Amino acid sequence: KAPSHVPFLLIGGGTAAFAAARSIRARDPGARVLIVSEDPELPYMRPPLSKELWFSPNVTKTLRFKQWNGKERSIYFQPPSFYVSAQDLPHIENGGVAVLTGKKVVQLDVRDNMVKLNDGSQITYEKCLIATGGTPRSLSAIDRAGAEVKSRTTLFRKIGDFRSLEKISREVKSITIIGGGFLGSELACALGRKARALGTEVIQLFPEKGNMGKILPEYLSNWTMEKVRREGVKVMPNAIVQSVGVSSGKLLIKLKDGRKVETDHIVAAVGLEPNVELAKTGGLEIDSDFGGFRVNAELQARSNIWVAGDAACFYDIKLGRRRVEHHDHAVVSGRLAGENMTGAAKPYWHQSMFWSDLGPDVGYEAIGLVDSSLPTVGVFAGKGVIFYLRDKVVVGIVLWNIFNRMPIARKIIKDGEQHEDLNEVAKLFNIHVLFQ
Ligand SMILES: Cc1cc2nc3c(=O)[nH]c(=O)nc-3n(C[C@H](O)[C@H](O)[C@H](O)COP(=O)(O)OP(=O)(O)OC[C@H]3O[C@@H](n4cnc5c(N)ncnc54)[C@H](O)[C@@H]3O)c2cc1C
Ligand SMILES: COc1cccc2c(N)ccnc12
Repeated sequence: KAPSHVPFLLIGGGTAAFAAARSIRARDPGARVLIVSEDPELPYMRPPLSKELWFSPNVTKTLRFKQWNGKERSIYFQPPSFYVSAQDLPHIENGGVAVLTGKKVVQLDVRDNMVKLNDGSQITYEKCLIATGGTPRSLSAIDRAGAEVKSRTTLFRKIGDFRSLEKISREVKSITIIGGGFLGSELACALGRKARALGTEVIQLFPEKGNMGKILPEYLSNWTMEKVRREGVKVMPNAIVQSVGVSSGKLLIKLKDGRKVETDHIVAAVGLEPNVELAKTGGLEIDSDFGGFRVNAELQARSNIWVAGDAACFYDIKLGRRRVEHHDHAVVSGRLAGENMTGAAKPYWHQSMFWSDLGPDVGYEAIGLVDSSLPTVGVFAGKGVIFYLRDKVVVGIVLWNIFNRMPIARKIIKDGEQHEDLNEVAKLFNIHVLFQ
């Protein structure tokens, strides 16, 4: 099935690989691009899996969702009509994009520009993109809890996880979310709405003092926690899981502070591990500080190999070495890698943006280096802007309920100016003052 040689080989069938395939086709008319994806599904966007897909009857089957504005769209980047078969890819006139699903690259030979698949098939390439993303992390407490507890714990990542958890939300009475990040908070709000109509229970616990405590300042993290609680969620901050067992058929969670939580199903949203397995056979460098494949500003690792997406630890000429795990970063970095695979030699320059929605009432947008450990200055009026500072310069911005102004935030971080009064900068976001 898989051809023996392909000009462009994209490893992984996710957001970064699809953006690169589109970029290659637009930069090199007639290009022949092969995507090798271990998932049986075609490339699809994941943000809807924890948001729009939950705010709707046949969605689990159609996988179509209504944006907050109303326009309906599919979760897949393109219908199967957009793609060509891997068998006909070398022969179709003016080429195309093919996806080899259900196949995993298990070995990478950088010297001979060759990969070996899980079925023994070997494919030679001229240009290669590694876009393997990552796999959800699991807490050690669940790992030493036995098959019973582990069979009742969901690692939310793929379309299959959305379907399995959606079915469980209609069968069990209590679901517990372990994780205070954006994923855990969005799932809490989503399951919260589901539970308000079915009269069930949703619990979210995490070690921080409030939701997204590692991202937003304390005063805003606490505000967000109250918003999640008002969505029908029992939020337990300052909770460190000590052990997990079964008691009376239900899962029993023991916290390091003595508290106990009884539930029927657990959803662990506790971060991501970059998929760097191919670094061994390929002799590729892994970044010790951020994880992932270490690449340069052009996202290049070796002469004919690039890395994009969650798995790429790259050099930001403006902000320093980073590894970003955002949907728009996978699109931007994937688009950039695609251009550099066709001879662009362009560095990461256009800063990708981040967003999060906790329902159609609360909305976040972020750009740059956003970390609660950095010094912050917030200007609010409901809504506001939070500046993240380093060396008296704005390196990150979080827009709270402020939309259609990301270009202004991007320009601020690019100019790298030392602003005397951040209140005047807040006026740029139509805001007319806290610190941490
Ligand atoms: C539920 C959910 C909600 C999200 N919501 C948001 C949001 O609201 N805003 C936001 O900014 N970001 C969000 N994100 C993050 C965003 O989806 C990720 O940053 C993005 O999907 C990363 O794209 P990627 O191509 O780097 O990796 P992935 O999307 O993980 O794609 C990698 C693909 O490659 C496959 N693969 C891995 N190794 C191999 C191999 N050796 N051979 C073949 N195939 C392989 C993997 O199975 C996977 O199919 C969300 C993520 C999830 C899971
Ligand atoms: C770090 O980026 C992410 C990774 C995984 C999930 C999400 C999510 N649900 C919302 C926003 N960002 C996410």
